[PDB]
Amino acid sequence: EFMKVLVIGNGGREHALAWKAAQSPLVETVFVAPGNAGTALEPALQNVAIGVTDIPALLDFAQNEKIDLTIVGPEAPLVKGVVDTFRAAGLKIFGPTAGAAQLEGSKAFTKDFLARHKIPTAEYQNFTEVEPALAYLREKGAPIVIKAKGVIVAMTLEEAEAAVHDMLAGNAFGDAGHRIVIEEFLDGEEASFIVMVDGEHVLPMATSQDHKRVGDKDTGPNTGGMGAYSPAPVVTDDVHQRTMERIIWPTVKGMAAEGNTYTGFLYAGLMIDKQGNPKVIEFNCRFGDLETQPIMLRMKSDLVELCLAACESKLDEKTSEWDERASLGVVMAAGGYPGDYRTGDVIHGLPLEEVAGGKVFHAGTKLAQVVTNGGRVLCVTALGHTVAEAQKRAYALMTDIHWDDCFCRKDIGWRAIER
Repeated sequence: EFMKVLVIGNGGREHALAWKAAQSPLVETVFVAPGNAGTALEPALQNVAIGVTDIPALLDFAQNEKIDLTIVGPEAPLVKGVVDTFRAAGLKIFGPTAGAAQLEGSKAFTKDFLARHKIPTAEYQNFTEVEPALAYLREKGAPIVIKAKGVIVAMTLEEAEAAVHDMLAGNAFGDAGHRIVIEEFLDGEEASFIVMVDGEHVLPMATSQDHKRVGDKDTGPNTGGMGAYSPAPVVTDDVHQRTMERIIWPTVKGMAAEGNTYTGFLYAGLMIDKQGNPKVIEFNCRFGDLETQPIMLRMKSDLVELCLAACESKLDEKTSEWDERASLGVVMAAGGYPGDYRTGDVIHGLPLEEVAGGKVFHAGTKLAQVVTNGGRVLCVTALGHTVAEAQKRAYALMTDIHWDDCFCRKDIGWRAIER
C-alpha cells in the first residue's frame, strides 16, 4: 500500500527533510527520531523518543514498524555506522557508510585524501607551540591567516609572526585550549554546493550563501549560521562546471577507487576567487544544517522517489526540478547566543496553518505549549522572484512570533540585494 519513512535527527534540517518527505503521495507517515516541537506539530509526522547514537534501538524500531525508507540527518549516527548496520539487516537507508563518512569525520583523512587527488583546497596546519609555527610561516610567507576565536589576517611576516606567538603566549601545560591554526589567505566569496550521490552517479541539487556573524552588517562573533539564501549568485554556470570537474567528480571517483564508495548527500563548502575558480574549505557527509531549510522550500522533485532511486543505484535515470523563485531564511535565536542563553521560554505567535510560499522551520524547540530549547530556535523561510522580494516576505512572516529576549539579524541577504 503506502510507505512509512524514518528521519533520524532533531534539528531544522530534519524538520525540513521530514516535511518534504511527507509531501510524497507514496508516503502515509513520517517518523522522526527524536524530532522536536516543529515535527510534532506537523499532521503527518510523529516523534519517536530514541537517541541518534542509540543504533540498537533505531534498528529495533525500524524492524518492528517495517520502515520502507530511512533518511539520516546528522553526522553522529553516520560516523557510527548506522548505514552499515541497517543495510546488513536488509533495510533501505539513504546516507554514507561509516567509511565514506570519514570525509567529514576525520580531519587527517580528508587532508590526505585531497592532497592525493590534487583537489583544489586551502592549505593549513595546526600549532600548539611557536618555532615550528614560524618555520611554517617563513616557508609559506604572507599574506597568511592566524586563527585561535581571534582571526588575524596578516599582510606581512612581522604582523604574522607577531600574532602567531601572541595567541600562543601563555602556559600550555595541562591545557588543550592552548592552540592555533595557520591557513592560506583566500580573497574570494564563500558558497555551499550540495549534490546527491549513489556511488557512481551524481545528481546536483542546489547552492546557497549564508551569514555566520551574529550582528548586523556581519559584525560580532561567529555562529553556526544566522541566515541563508538560494541559489548562490556567485555560482554561475562556469563556476558550477568547474566545481563538478575539479572537485565533485574527482572526490566521488576517488572514494570509490579506494574501497569507500560514497552514497548520500555530499555538501561542499567552497571559496570562489575573483576569477571563478572554486576551492574546497570543508566537506559535510550530509545536508548542511541551516541551508537545508530555504533549499527544501525550492525543491519541486519528490525527495522519497529520488532517495529510493539512489538506493538501487539508478540516480542517473532521474532529474531534480527546482522553483525558479529564490528563497531566503532568517534565524530567530535566544538572547546571548553564540554565548550563554536561557531556555524554557514560551513561544508566542506561531502559525496555526501552513501557507503556500513560506514556512517556519523549528530547530531548538520542544513541547512543554512550545518552549525554547537551544541557541538557534527558528528559521522563517520565504520564496520571492528576487532575493529582495524573498527577504521582504520572510521578515513579514515573522511579525507575530516572539519570546523573552528573542532576536535576529535584520539584514539577511543585504550583500546579494545590493548585488
